[PDB]
Order: sequence, then C-alpha cells, then structure tokens
Amino acid sequence: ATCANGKTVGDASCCAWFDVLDDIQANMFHGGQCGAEAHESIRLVFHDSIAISPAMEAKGKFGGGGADGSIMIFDTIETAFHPNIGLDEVVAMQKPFVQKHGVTPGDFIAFAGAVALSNCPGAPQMNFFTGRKPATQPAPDGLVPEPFHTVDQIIARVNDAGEFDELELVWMLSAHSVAAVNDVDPTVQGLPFDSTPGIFDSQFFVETQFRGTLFPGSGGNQGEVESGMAGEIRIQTDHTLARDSRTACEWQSFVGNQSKLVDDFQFIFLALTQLGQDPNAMTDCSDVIPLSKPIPGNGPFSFFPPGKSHSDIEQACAETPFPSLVTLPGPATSVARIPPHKA
Ligand code: HEM
Ligand SMILES: *[C@@H]1O[C@H](CO)[C@@H](O[C@@H]2O[C@H](CO)[C@@H](O)[C@H](O)[C@H]2NC(C)=O)[C@H](O)[C@H]1NC(C)=O
Ligand SMILES: *[C@H]1O[C@H](CO)[C@H](O)[C@H](O)[C@H]1NC(C)=O
Ligand SMILES: *[C@H]1O[C@H](CO)[C@@H](O)[C@H](O)[C@@H]1O
Ligand SMILES: [Ca+2]
Ligand SMILES: [Ca+2]
Repeated sequence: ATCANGKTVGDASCCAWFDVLDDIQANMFHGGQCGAEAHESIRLVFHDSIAISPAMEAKGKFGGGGADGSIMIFDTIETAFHPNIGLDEVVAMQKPFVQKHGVTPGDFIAFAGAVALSNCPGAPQMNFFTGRKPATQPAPDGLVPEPFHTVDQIIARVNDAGEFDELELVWMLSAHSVAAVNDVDPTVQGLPFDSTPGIFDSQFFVETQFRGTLFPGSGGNQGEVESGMAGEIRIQTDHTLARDSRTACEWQSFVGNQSKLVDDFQFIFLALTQLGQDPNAMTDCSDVIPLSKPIPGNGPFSFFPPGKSHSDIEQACAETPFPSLVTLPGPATSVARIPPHKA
C-alpha cells in the first residue's frame, strides 16, 4: 500500500500511524530524542500490559485486560496504585494525542513505547501491531511489581500474567538501560539506572553487578539499595536478580553481547504489548516504526566506566566468570540526572 505521504506499508490501515508518528516525534519526544518522555513512554507499556491475571480470573474476579489502554482510560484509579507512582503525568502527556488521532489508547501506548525505543541508539528494530480494543474496566491493584518485592514474588507475578519464565523476566528488565528514577529518592528526580540512559546497551547489566558502596542522594528509601556509582540509583529487585542463582547467569549473559540483548528484547517487548490480545486478530504495522540507530563511536559495546574495574564486580554467575571488559580512561564521573518531563 502507498500512503498519502508517499511512503509504502504492507497494510493500508497502517498509513494513519505516520501522522501519529510525525506528531509525537516533534511534540512529545522533542524532535526524536531518547530523553525523559521516551523513557516515561517505555515504562507506561509495562504498567499498562502486565496488569492481567488468569489466577484472579479463576477465583471469579476480573484480573485486568493486559495491553488494553486501561491505565489511560481509568487513570484516576490506576495511577493512584503505589507501583504506578509518577504515571499520572505520563498519561496526562499522552492522552491528548490519543483523542486527537482517534486511535485506541492501548494501541497508542504500544506505539509510543516502540517509537520511544527507536529513538535510543542501539535499540532493536521495534514491532508495532494494532487492534487493542478500549479497556473494559480498570485493572485491580497488586499486579505491578514493586522495587521491594522478592524475587519469588516477581517470578510468580510474570508466570501468572503471561506465563513468562524467569529468563524472560531478565530480558524485559533490559528497559532499565534507558531509564531514570524520579520517585524513590525524595530528594532528587532523574537518577539513571545505568551510566548510558540515552543508549540501549548492557551497561545496566554491568553496573548493577558492581558492589554497592554508596547512596547517590539520600539513604533509607524503601526499594533502594546502594549502587557503585555517584549519580546512579539501584533498586532492590535489580540488585537481587543480578545475584539470585535463578537469574544471575542470565543477567550476566548480556554483558558484551549486543545481539542477544537486542534479539531477546525485541521478542519480549512485542509479547508484553500483546498481553490480553489475540496476535492473530492484530495487524502488523511494524513498517511504520523508524529504523533504529546504531550506538555511535567505535568503543567496545560493554565496558567498565572510568574509575571502575573488574575487582568492583560481585561475581554471582557460578558457571561463567564475569567477562574482562576495558575500563574507559579517566577519573570517575557522576552520572548526570535526567530531569523528568516538565508538565
Ligand atoms: C520487577 C519488575 C520491575 C520493577 C520492580 C521496576 C521498578 C522500577 C522503578 C522503581 C522505577 C522508577 C519509577 C519512579 O521512580 O516513578 C522504574 C522505572 C522504569 N522502568 Fe521499571 N521496573 C520493573 C520492570 C520494568 C519493565 C519490564 C520495563 C519494560 C518496559 C520497565 C521500564 C521502565 C523504565 C523505562 C523506567 C524509567 C522511567 C523514567 O525514566 O521516567 N520496567 N522501574
Ligand atoms: C551472545 O549470546 C548468543 C545467544 O546465547 C550466543 O549465540 C550462541 O553461542 C553458543 C555458544 O558459543 C552456541 O551454542 C549457539 O548456537 C549460538 N546462537 C544462539 C542464537 O543460540 C553468542 O555466543 C553470544 N555472543 C557473544 C559475543 O558472546
Ligand atoms: C555462563 O554464561 C556463559 C555465557 O557467555 C556460558 O554460556 C555458560 O555456559 C553460562 N553458564 C550458565 C550457568 O548458564
Ligand atoms: C553526581 O554529579 C552529577 C552532576 O555532575 C549529578 O547529576 C548526579 O546526580 C551526582 O550527584
Ligand atoms: Ca491495562
Ligand atoms: Ca544504557
């Protein structure tokens, strides 16, 4: 099919998404950046999608519709749940675009998350399928994991939601490679999870493996543990998954392995966006998503940031020792915070 703009797509129903693309690149993502709005959009995909529970349905209670736009249509209820803190502002940013373009809220969430990733150097070539009907009812609470939950709880939660295994759990946490934390430390907003919040890479997997030695801002915050880098925050779940015998080797496998990181995340991201949907009833509009950019420069894919070395690593994968990475030259640098979207 040839859209009105002269671009060709596999299915003419996808043509309308070029107007949504042009709008959000200029008006939500500040010209196509991998900044606060792109990070916020990627997070929203998970909080919309994971709120599905066959276990609850079996106890005869509504367990949530998965990737249905519920968090947007029923934001007064959903964004008030503790795991969803800060998403009221993300929904407020996105909602007018849905109304303006006449697309479903669930499809817009999925679209914005795929476009947000496409702006981050190193991201996989993201898929985009349409067809999510408007949510029937708000999801219940207790479905989105907290940074203070145990590994057992988190595994149980994703097993229930989508029959995802503990390896896939590690894969979807790759999104913490392009992310910051606004609400865990009450004294500062925008502490990144890795030293490259603008780059989809494995620095998250490297940096969470360092021994925790400081708090980047304040201490005594629920869900927060020490990190090994000034300016970088670490949450308890990421810390414990990197060290748990069930997931440690999987965590470490992404270090220096860009193809595994990209292929697994492409897969798991699509899976999230299809929770509560029938893939067979959806239309593939993946050809609307911009081609992903390569990581600039020609340094190594993975490295130890300046001032860190292999001896800072807390080895947890019993079967494979942590790879020998180069240390970038120079003195230690504080990871710059990423100011949240200015409402
Ligand atoms: C065990 C599962 C997870 C837990 C406990 C967790 C926890 C957190 C917390 C505590 C924050 C900061 C939120 C705030 O301060 O408002 C956050 C940020 C974020 N998370 Fe997760 N998360 C998990 C899984 C995921 C997954 C699977 C995705 C994939 C989409 C994702 C993507 C994001 C992104 C991109 C951000 C940054 C948001 C921004 O920069 O504003 N998270 N996560
Ligand atoms: C990145 O991880 C991928 C997937 O594990 C690795 O690809 C496999 O390498 C193993 C062992 O060398 C083989 O038995 C498999 O056939 C390969 N492919 C897949 C898709 O499973 C690859 O070794 C890793 N690349 C680096 C640079 O470590
Ligand atoms: C440790 O990880 C490496 C991946 O580079 C090897 O595949 C090795 O077999 C792994 N062992 C375990 C325990 O999974
Ligand atoms: C170290 O310093 C940077 C400013 O250079 C901050 O952005 C960071 O939060 C940390 O305090
Ligand atoms: Ca939902
Ligand atoms: Ca990164």
